[PDB]
Amino acid sequence: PDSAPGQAAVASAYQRFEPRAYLRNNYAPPRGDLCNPNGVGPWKLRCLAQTFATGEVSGRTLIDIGSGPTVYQLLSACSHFEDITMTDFLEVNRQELGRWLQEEPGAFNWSMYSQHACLIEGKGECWQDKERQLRARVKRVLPIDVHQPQPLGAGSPAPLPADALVSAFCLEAVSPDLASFQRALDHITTLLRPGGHLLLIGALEESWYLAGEARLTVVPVSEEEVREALVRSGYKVRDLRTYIMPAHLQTGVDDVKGVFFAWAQKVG
Amino acid sequence: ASAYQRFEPRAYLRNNYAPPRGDLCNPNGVGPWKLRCLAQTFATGEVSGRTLIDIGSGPTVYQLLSACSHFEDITMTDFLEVNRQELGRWLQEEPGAFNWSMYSQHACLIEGKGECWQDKERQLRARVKRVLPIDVHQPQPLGAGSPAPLPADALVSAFCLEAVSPDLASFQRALDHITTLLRPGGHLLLIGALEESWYLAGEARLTVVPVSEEEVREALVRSGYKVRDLRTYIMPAHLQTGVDDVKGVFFAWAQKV
Ligand SMILES: Nc1ncnc2c1ncn2[C@@H]1O[C@H](CSCC[C@H](N)C(=O)O)[C@@H](O)[C@H]1O
Ligand SMILES: Nc1ncnc2c1ncn2[C@@H]1O[C@H](CSCC[C@H](N)C(=O)O)[C@@H](O)[C@H]1O
Ligand SMILES: Clc1ncnc2[nH]cnc12
Ligand SMILES: Clc1ncnc2[nH]cnc12
Repeated sequence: PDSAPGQAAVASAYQRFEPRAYLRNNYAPPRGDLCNPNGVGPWKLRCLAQTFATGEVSGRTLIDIGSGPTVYQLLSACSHFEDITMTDFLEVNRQELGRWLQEEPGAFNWSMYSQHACLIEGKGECWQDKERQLRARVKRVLPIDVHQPQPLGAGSPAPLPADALVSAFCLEAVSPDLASFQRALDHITTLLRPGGHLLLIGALEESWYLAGEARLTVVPVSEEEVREALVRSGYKVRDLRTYIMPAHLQTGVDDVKGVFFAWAQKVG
Repeated sequence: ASAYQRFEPRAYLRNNYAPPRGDLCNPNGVGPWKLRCLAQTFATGEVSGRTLIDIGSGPTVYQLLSACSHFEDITMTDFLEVNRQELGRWLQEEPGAFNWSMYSQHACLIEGKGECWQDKERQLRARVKRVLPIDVHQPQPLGAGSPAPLPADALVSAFCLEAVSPDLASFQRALDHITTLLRPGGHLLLIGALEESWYLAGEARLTVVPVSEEEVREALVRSGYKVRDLRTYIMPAHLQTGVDDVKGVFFAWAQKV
């Protein structure tokens, strides 16, 4: 059917997206509380760390899809890829990453996440080295639209196809419905080499979330709907985990019921 | 002992616990080595009990980071009032407190239990019951009727004895004095400078008795200890900074018999 209308609503809504409110909502306490191991923050970092610790996810290049203003999702990844591409639809997010990349004071402070990543990776790495290395390995920050058949545009700067994809809380957060979600997943898959890996983190059964003035509409998906899409896009699912959001972390910034983590390998 | 009246805690903290000696990122540095010695020792599970006294804490807390989860009642001590105030500022989260968070983070890193550094600090602050005056040159270092529970199940002392003693014999007596605070069977974790004769703390120029690993060992034996472990870190050139003339650092794990 028609994708333009729904997508247009999505683009319109996001023009009001406030990175600082989003950061506050999802990455400052209580959700940003890395001290409780039962919290969502540690669960996120744990999924990534353990996945990369298998040694099975490696290569030269990685593309992070819909990075927004966050970098936690690359902390464990950055030791396994020489070349990392970050991306976002919104200029204000790309600028936010720009501040962190220049190590400015005004930048969001990710050091708790960096340290925690060092803690659970168990190699006694200090967090300053971790951060220095991610900053070195991020080779570009690009505009992206996952609804386009070529999400990075034509003749993009990105090394293609990539050995690996990371995407956290993007697809479900920018797709009006499941069909759109599936197509988004189809589009980003054209960027991954056959046999490459996709690490997909996202919200389960979420219909809305706030980022300042902007209230955004999210397609609520289930674990089984996420599995089907991955199969439908040509992936073998290696791992699919579910975190049930505790009530004390359900804060009125959204209606998220849980979080999913998928490690999928593109068939070919 | 009057020289210690000019001892500036911030200058000392700058000299030993800020970069380069303060950089914890390089595993071959003295900071990580010290934390490593403490952690490994406690990780054995052979150093346990209810009460612990830290001897000559100065204005530093790193020496108890790994210890605090093994002892519910902790006593910190120093000869100088200014050092006791500097400790108070960190314990009470006051303004101007020295930031020990790098060390707390590194202890959590080394200990490998998944603990966030804030929990670590929280526990340490909670278990430190009291900060007391002390003088190891006195037969009763803590004085007559101290608030400290005695005898302690364990002692810790870092860079104190050799730094307050003019010579080996004074060093030996100082050790005899603090040994009286320790329950028989108790454990002593002693960390200290090797072959050092002076160091600076702002306007203060302190004298140090230069001691060897073999001298340290013999002293512990003379005081009634069985040396369970004794290691040396040789101070690399890049950490020899004009603040002192230290050659190495010794770590000793001893058990009172
Ligand atoms: N059409 C589109 N194509 C690709 N990314 C988009 C998009 N529309 C919005 N986005 C980005 O999708 C993100 C959802 S928030 C996720 C932020 C980050 N990945 C983290 O894990 O929190 C926002 O940064 C938003 O700007
Ligand atoms: N006569 C005495 N008896 C017990 N402690 C003394 C003393 N004279 C000086 N001290 C304290 O011995 C300490 C030596 S340096 C501080 C060592 C600190 N524990 C750390 O590990 O870096 C100083 O705090 C000093 O004030
Ligand atoms: Cl933990 C969580 N829940 C809902 N939305 C999110 N976006 C990023 N993290 C999120
Ligand atoms: Cl590493 C080191 N060297 C000399 N004196 C010291 N006091 C505390 N740490 C010290």
